[PDB]
Amino acid sequence: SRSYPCDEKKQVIAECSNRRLQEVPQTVGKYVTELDLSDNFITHITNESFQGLQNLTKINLNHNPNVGLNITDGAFLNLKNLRELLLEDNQLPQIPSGLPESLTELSLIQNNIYNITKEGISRLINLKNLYLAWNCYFNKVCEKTNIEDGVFETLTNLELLSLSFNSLSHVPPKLPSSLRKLFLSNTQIKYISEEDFKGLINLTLLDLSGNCPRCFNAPFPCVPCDGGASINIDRFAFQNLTQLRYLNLSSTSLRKINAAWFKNMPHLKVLDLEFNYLVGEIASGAFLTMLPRLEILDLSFNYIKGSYPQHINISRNFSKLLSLRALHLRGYVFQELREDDFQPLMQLPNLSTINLGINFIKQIDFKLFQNFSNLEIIYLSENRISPLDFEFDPHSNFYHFTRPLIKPQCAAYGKALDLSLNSIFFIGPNQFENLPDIACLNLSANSNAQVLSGTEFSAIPHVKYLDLTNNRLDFDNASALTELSDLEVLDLSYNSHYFRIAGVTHHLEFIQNFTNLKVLNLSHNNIYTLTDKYNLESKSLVELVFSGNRLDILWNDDDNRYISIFKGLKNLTRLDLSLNRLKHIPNEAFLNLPASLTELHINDNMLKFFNWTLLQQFPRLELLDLRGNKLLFLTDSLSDFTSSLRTLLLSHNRISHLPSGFLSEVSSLKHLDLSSNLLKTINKSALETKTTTKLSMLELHGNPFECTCDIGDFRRWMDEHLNVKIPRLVDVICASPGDQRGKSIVSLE
Amino acid sequence: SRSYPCDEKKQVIAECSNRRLQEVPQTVGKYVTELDLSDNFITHITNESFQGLQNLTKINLNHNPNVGLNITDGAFLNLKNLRELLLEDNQLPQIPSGLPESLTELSLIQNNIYNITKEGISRLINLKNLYLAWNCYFNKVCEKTNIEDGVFETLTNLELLSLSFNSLSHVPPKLPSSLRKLFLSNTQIKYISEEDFKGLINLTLLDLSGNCPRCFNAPFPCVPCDGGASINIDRFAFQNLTQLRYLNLSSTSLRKINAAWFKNMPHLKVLDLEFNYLVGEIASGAFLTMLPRLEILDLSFNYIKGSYPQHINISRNFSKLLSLRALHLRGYVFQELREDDFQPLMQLPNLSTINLGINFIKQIDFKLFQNFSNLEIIYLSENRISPDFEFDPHSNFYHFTRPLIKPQCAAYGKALDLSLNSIFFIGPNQFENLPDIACLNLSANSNAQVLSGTEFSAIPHVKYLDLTNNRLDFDNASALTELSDLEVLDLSYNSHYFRIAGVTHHLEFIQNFTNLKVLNLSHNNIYTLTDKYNLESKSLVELVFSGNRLDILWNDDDNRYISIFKGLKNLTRLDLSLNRLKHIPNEAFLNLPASLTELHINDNMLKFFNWTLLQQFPRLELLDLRGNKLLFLTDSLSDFTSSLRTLLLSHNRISHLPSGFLSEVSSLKHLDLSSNLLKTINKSALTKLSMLELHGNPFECTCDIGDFRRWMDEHLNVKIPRLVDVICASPGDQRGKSIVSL
Ligand SMILES: *[C@@H]1O[C@H](CO)[C@@H](O[C@@H]2O[C@H](CO)[C@@H](O[C@@H]3O[C@H](CO)[C@@H](O)[C@H](O)[C@@H]3O)[C@H](O)[C@H]2NC(C)=O)[C@H](O)[C@H]1NC(C)=O
Ligand SMILES: *[C@@H]1O[C@H](CO)[C@@H](O[C@@H]2O[C@H](CO)[C@@H](O[C@@H]3O[C@H](CO)[C@@H](O)[C@H](O)[C@@H]3O)[C@H](O)[C@H]2NC(C)=O)[C@H](O)[C@H]1NC(C)=O
Ligand SMILES: *[C@@H]1O[C@H](CO)[C@@H](O[C@@H]2O[C@H](CO)[C@@H](O[C@@H]3O[C@H](CO)[C@@H](O)[C@H](O)[C@@H]3O)[C@H](O)[C@H]2NC(C)=O)[C@H](O)[C@H]1NC(C)=O
Ligand SMILES: *[C@@H]1O[C@H](CO)[C@@H](O[C@@H]2O[C@H](CO)[C@@H](O[C@@H]3O[C@H](CO)[C@@H](O)[C@H](O)[C@@H]3O)[C@H](O)[C@H]2NC(C)=O)[C@H](O)[C@H]1NC(C)=O
Ligand SMILES: *[C@@H]1O[C@H](CO)[C@@H](O[C@@H]2O[C@H](CO)[C@@H](O)[C@H](O)[C@H]2NC(C)=O)[C@H](O)[C@H]1NC(C)=O
Ligand SMILES: *[C@@H]1O[C@H](CO)[C@@H](O[C@@H]2O[C@H](CO)[C@@H](O)[C@H](O)[C@H]2NC(C)=O)[C@H](O)[C@H]1NC(C)=O
Ligand SMILES: CCCCCc1cc2c(CCCCN)cccc2nc1N
Ligand SMILES: CCCCCc1cc2c(CCCCN)cccc2nc1N
Ligand SMILES: *[C@@H]1O[C@H](CO)[C@@H](O)[C@H](O)[C@H]1NC(C)=O
Ligand SMILES: *[C@@H]1O[C@H](CO)[C@@H](O)[C@H](O)[C@H]1NC(C)=O
Ligand SMILES: *[C@@H]1O[C@H](CO)[C@@H](O)[C@H](O)[C@H]1NC(C)=O
Ligand SMILES: *[C@@H]1O[C@H](CO)[C@@H](O)[C@H](O)[C@H]1NC(C)=O
Ligand SMILES: *[C@@H]1O[C@H](CO)[C@@H](O)[C@H](O)[C@H]1NC(C)=O
Repeated sequence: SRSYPCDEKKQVIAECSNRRLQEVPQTVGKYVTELDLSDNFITHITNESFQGLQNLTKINLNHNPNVGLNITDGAFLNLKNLRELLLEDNQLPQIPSGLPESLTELSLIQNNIYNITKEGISRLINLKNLYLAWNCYFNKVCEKTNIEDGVFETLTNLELLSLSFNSLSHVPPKLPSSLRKLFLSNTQIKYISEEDFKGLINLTLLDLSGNCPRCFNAPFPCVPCDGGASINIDRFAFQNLTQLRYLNLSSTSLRKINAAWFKNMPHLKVLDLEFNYLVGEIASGAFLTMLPRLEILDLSFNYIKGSYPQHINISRNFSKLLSLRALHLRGYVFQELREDDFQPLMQLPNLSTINLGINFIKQIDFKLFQNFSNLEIIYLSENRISPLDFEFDPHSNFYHFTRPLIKPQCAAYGKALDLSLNSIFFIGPNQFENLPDIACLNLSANSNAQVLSGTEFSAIPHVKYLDLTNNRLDFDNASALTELSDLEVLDLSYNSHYFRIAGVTHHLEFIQNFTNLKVLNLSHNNIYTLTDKYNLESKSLVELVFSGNRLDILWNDDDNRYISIFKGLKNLTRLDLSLNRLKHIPNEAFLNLPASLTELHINDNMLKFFNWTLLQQFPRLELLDLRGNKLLFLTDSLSDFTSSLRTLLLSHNRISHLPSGFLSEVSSLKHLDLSSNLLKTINKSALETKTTTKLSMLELHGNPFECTCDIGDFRRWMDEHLNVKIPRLVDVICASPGDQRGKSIVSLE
Repeated sequence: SRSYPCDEKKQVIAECSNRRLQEVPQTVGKYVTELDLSDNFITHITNESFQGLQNLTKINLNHNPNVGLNITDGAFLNLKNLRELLLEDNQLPQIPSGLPESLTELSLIQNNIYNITKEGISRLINLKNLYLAWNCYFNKVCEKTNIEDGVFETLTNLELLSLSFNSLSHVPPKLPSSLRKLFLSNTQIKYISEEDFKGLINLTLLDLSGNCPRCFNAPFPCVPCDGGASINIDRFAFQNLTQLRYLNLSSTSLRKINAAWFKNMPHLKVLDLEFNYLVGEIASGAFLTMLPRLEILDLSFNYIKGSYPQHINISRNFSKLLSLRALHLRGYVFQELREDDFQPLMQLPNLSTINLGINFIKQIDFKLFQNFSNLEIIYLSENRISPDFEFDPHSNFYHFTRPLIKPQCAAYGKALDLSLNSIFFIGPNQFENLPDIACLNLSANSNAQVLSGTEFSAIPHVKYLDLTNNRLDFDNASALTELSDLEVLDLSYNSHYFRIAGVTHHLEFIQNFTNLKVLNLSHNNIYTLTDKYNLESKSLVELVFSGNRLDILWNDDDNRYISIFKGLKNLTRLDLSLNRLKHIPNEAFLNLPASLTELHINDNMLKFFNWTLLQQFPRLELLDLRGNKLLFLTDSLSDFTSSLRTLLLSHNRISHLPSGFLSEVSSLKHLDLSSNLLKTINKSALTKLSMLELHGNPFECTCDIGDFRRWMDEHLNVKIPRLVDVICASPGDQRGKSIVSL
């Protein structure tokens, strides 16, 4: 039977999140092994709350109540199989007493716990991972964290322990030697002694970041060690961490890096040294000799304040980082990159990524990149290159964003060069001389206003994916970009600047001159007028994104010119016409859409009416997205007009009535979205059929249902069609009558 | 009493526009002089739609039924004072028969009327103006316009006649010589004979634009005359048009201008010559010696296709344009503008606007603007300088009629607009040799620099500075301080660097201006600042801070911005819209300046509001909390303020109005409670009140509402806009109805 109020499934997982629930549901399936109740309004947990759910291994209770959680002594003690328990963001004032001995993972991130004690933790001898971070931090009103001596030593299976963003003052003593990962970032620990990590011969991660932070231009309330001194690490603090892979020392105000810290640290993979004062060490770097297995090195944001050196000064000793794959030098800040300045990097056999974002670089000697063994990612974004509930996510890196530097879709094609966010307002004849064979290029947001004529990319003719978004291109020549015969993806989003001017020219004819162009983005260009050729044409093109233009104007009733604007795109399967302010589509215009389409989006327009008949012309059409329009009526004979349609999206429309058979007219329909509409009911007329329906999803939330015996039939139909998934029954709600107002439609008797 | 469904006044005008009306309503005030039914769903009009309203001078039925309008003969012919009748955009297939003799103003703009007959027109002998434009145009399905011979010679009081955007072929013969203004744009009239206008000796305006149009890059379906040829104007076509003030020959494919066309028209004020092929004529141009009283000349978009000349070629004969005030030369298209290129224009005494928009100029000798008599507006926007229906039938078709520079900037003095170029930084000499610019636009140049107190030294008297839509690097606390007279600064849309935590953002310079009055930091995405976390000014009167991240700046774990605005000691107007505020910390709200009269926190996400804090804002007059998620109102409003005249609360979630909220609301004139969740209004809640807005609420229309219905009827001094939209949610029988209809 239809579970409630949780969406249940096998993988047995109850998904009961974000549901305005005020108590723990007692109507949960008893085979459930994992239960997600995050983001609810639950305020009390007692021993009665999971009475029948003894089969539970995982409970999530983060963010309860959503806009503190009173949990009773021993409330979960009976859950003999409970292993993972998530209590984040719950204003707990202490570790709840009497937690079950069977727990392996516990997270108390983002509470008010300032006392960690034997009574709460020491019995939990099976803990693999303990998360206690972010309980006292910044200007939060909270106390220094008291850690009862030995609380952790009974935890002889503890693999992870995280205490970051608490005021600790010292590494706690008596840590179990089972530790693999220790996070102590922003714990206000000024000094590290030789005893602090003495027996942690299995550690692979240590995070001492944010202790003695560098506070200039801090995006948070930041207090430095006195005088802005550096963290102080004893020469022997890492003597026995021979398993260390990851070390984070970002924002510890280091001027000097002791080579001997790495003496017995032969597996170090990742060394994070952001937001220190290391410009000097970058020019000498004894320590670099100690790290020939290091793969990622991050020296970002060590700029000296107020200084703008002509050049970056990299020590010869970078040449010893022989396993280096990625070097991050954001925010060093310098004027000019010369070939000689990167000599020490040129022979590193596996250095694939070099990242120079946000250095305010004015000039680069591009030929230098050829001399490298094999750069795959040249990231120069954000420079000054001109022509030739709570703010921070406690589960993320705090000092840098973790997404890929270049979109993967682009980088897969080959070597990439990103010059986004510079002032390259114009591509000169030699701008791309001496580059490697670039497959992926990003020039987004250079305020580029030029006329691309067919020669500007000649020096790098094999670009397969080109990003020219957020420029101001002047499409005044029909040969534009044609020197890129291999081109497969082209993004021209956000170049409206000239497109919006009726009087200037707009030539899109070059689209035809490409044999392998598969994807094209013309979104948010405000396209309403083109010169000479009113048609887009390509034999290769599979996908055109045309959202945010003015098809309203292009297909107005007094203008025939653009009636076939898309017909010439013979191979097209995917078309996005969202955000074109369409009030009505002329039938000839619609019939002139490519018959090859499988996926058509006309969402978020203003359609009042949709000629359904016209689907006869679209035999391969699988998906149709009309969400967010003004639609009033559905055709009563839809199966007459398509037999390919698998997905139909109609949410946020003005449909108040279904025609008979609709749900069974189908017949390839598997997903039908009728949410946020005006349906007051579903009559048995719509439920009639002679055929087996194959519908697997039907979306109904957001409809103002009439909750009387007048709706029993649909309710019946729901019981007799468990196979049809219907999401968020708690949101499929009665508008009326009074007694029923607010309840799910599934819970009226 | 309360009019329904219209909104009546003597300021005697019944505003009945856009109220979803199915037919002309019987319930209009009998003393109404002007009635606006435009944008309703009316489909039929007859001899008894207006029966009681014999005192009506104006009717507006434009755009009905709003998504054809059947009008019977004589439907209107009882209305004996009826002077102005607007019937635009109604799908009328013929002029209606039986219109009153009394008519002076008739618009039938945008219908389906292709016969202009004596039957419809000739009896209307008092017509002053007749609009018939846009009935057959572009690829519309429509027929050539048949104009019955002499149809207009009955109309011997006719002042303006408009026939644009109709297929005419020839100027109609037999036109009343009462005409001052004749609009024949886009009427396919390829030939202008000596006879066509000979009679009309009182013409002040003639529009022959778009006949033999220049079709390259047309924003509409465009049919050139054959071989793209020029309109044919006969030597003596304008011989007797001695009163002409306005002449529009835009897009008539002229290559040559006959100087003697202007011989007998020495009072010509405004001459429009856009979208022609007049580059040759611009360089030589006899006709320029024949325009002694001309004020406005537009020669925009005469570019030669494919052409990119080094310099503009301006005939010496421009020096005869002695009364010239404005010269428009958009889209001529040339590379460089030199001093010697503009010598002919320099001695003109009243030339105050030069417009060089959209010319693709790469370089400019700025010193030349100085040697002019008195430029007030130097407009160079959009260049390449480095360091139902589409068109409105009531606007000009070839250009925009908005001012070039915002008048709030131009008022201060000589203005220079370099917007939408590529001046990505301001070098040390960018502004040498300029006039004393008072108003300066640099919007949208992708400017990435660190302004530092010296970049505007050469034009230190700027008072309104627009740097919107750049990417400024605010890394120096002396930024802009050279402009000590600055009164307006617009830094909207420079979020490029603000959005990056790791770069610095210095906003200290604000305090360093003694006369800064208005500052706009909107849509900068500001969530972090460097060293100085506070904005301060002793002068600043207004700060716009919408589109930033006060949700972050005032979040609970950070105290640093708790006083971000308090040092704006003089501030009366503050705008914190669009800052994603879920809540505002009490101390933060208390630290907003005490001198505030006007505060907007609209379009945020506020779930609650501490009304008690208003006790500390003794001058606050307007409080604007629209578009939030507020769930409740204080019952104790009179205790927290005695200043507030306007309170705006639409688009929230308030479901109960507190007792003593109307009966006590001591200073409060205007209360906008529309689009909330009110289901009824308790008699407990029932005043300096004059406006009260309630549309959009889901009212239960069952008895009591009645007490409130009473209330309305008893205080009519409380205006309640949009009675038609104050609509019942329940029960089923009332669903569509105004609460007032029960
Ligand atoms: C200092 O540097 C260390 C090592 O680079 C950073 O450690 C990484 O911290 C992140 C953020 O918590 C961890 O990400 C999370 O991992 C889990 C487990 O797979 C995943 O479920 C989450 O969605 C999230 O990705 C990351 O695993 C961890 N790295 C390793 C190797 O364990 C640390 O965050 C840095 N400290 C600060 C304050 O930035
Ligand atoms: C301009 O248009 C293109 C084409 O739509 C946009 O690129 C496409 O973006 C979609 C995301 O909407 C990508 O699909 C996603 O791929 C991931 C990766 O495996 C998958 O996990 C997601 O569920 C989703 O399917 C698609 O890969 C991507 N295509 C390409 C060629 O990059 C582009 O983002 C648009 N540009 C702008 C500026 O908005
Ligand atoms: C060709 O040039 C002529 C002369 O400049 C243009 O004349 C102007 O046309 C506009 C648009 O109809 C008139 O504006 C309207 O005037 C009324 C009256 O006050 C006002 O209520 C409207 O809202 C609108 O402003 C304007 O008065 C008229 N100029 C004169 C002196 O009568 C004409 O539009 C041009 N033709 C084309 C096709 O662009
Ligand atoms: C940045 O903020 C300033 C100040 O708010 C904005 O300029 C102001 O814009 C308003 C319109 O929102 C102007 O008010 C209008 O004035 C006219 C003219 O008398 C009146 O008819 C209108 O009803 C309204 O009151 C205001 O004068 C103008 N202020 C100044 C000093 O120019 C500005 O638009 C904002 N910038 C951007 C890019 O959004
Ligand atoms: C090209 O550069 C632009 C600017 O860096 C990239 O845009 C960013 O992309 C990520 C992922 O989509 C977004 O989260 C950021 O919002 C974008 N920044 C801006 C300013 O828009 C773009 O992704 C890069 N393109 C490729 C193909 O790698
Ligand atoms: C400075 O230049 C910009 C760009 O030309 C002007 O912005 C236009 O202003 C009008 C009237 O407010 C708007 O309707 C347009 O949409 C604006 N265009 C753009 C691209 O933003 C701006 O008004 C000019 N500033 C001054 C002070 O005159
Ligand atoms: C890496 C972040 C550096 C932020 C400070 C900062 C430094 C800048 C520099 C380097 C320091 C020069 C100071 N005169 C040059 C140009 C623009 C500069 N803009 C900035 N916002
Ligand atoms: C004023 C409208 C002119 C539109 C055509 C147009 C012409 C342009 C020119 C002049 C044409 C020269 C062709 N090499 C130069 C630079 C950019 C140009 N960009 C354009 N969009
Ligand atoms: C397009 O650009 C090429 C290269 O500049 C040029 O030779 C060709 O003339 C251009 N096309 C047009 C129509 O100007
Ligand atoms: C049609 O699309 C397929 C798949 O992308 C592609 O392989 C083929 O090149 C396309 N057809 C043409 C004529 O380019
Ligand atoms: C759909 O379009 C066809 C022809 O293009 C037309 O005959 C039919 O009337 C239209 N149907 C609807 C319901 O508008
Ligand atoms: C601001 O710029 C000025 C002049 O360009 C320079 O003298 C001054 O040092 C700058 N201030 C800072 C803190 O860099
Ligand atoms: C405060 O505002 C008023 C209005 O502009 C102004 O007259 C006064 O000078 C300002 N105060 C100061 C100290 O500038």
